[PDB]
Amino acid sequence: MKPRILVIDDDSAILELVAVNLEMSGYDVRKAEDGIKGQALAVQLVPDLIMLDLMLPRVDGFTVCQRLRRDERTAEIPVLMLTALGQTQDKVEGFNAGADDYLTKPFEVEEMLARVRALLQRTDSEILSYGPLTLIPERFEAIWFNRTVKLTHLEFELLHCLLQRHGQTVAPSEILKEVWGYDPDDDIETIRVHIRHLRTKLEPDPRHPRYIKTVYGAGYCLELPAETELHQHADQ
DNA sequence: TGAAAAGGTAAAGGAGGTCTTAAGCTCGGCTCAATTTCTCTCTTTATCCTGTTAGATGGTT
Repeated sequence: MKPRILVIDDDSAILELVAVNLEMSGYDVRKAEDGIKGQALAVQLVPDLIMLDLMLPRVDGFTVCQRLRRDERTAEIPVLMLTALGQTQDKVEGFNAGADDYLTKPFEVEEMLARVRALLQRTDSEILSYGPLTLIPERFEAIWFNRTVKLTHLEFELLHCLLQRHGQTVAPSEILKEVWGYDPDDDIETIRVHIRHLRTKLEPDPRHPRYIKTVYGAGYCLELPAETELHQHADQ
């Protein structure tokens, strides 16, 4: 297969330069503009390499790297740190983050490609983020576009179950079995209650839900806009 | 057009986890006698070396 590289950087210009140069080198590149989305993508995709900028918003690059090292699924993924390199203290804190390498900005493209090759020569399953939602399992929270929403455990698990089947209709019996482990024949009415809470937290108008749709006779569907349309929905 | 038939919403109540205090304990620190190691001297043995002037001169079992 083509090696998967995850680039995590809030500088869209650096992110684009890197992505273009890696694609020219034949890799499958994935991009993330912030540390939370980057972490979710790393967990979901298990990329073959992570390039990790230092100064990401809401979550510093060090905390992201440490969390990747704490997850058994990502602990072995090589981390090439992108750093603005200027103070020995960021040096000292990176010395504990478990980074595999550092690359100082500005970098030569050839050096970047050399490091990518060396890390790859050395190395040799749940959707947690789609469009406007990051799910934050560790905190039972959802990032919905740019707002934090606190969820209860059952509401979170229900929303995750729907996210796993984004764009498909999920039957109430499947929700009972997967989230509650209950028999298909138990009362599904309880689910109907908790679904509205998600709408209460997530829809702009709970009476005219746009994203948590009801498929009459079939169940519930989470339909999310593609990332290309997000700019039209945030104002809502 | 009337009528199932499903899907919502707003409660009441419970279930469950998370907080608050009076009772009691026991745990470490602090002091402070009370001592076992340590490290020098200071000896004191433990071990080896050399010499001995009457005369003597072939085995037991």
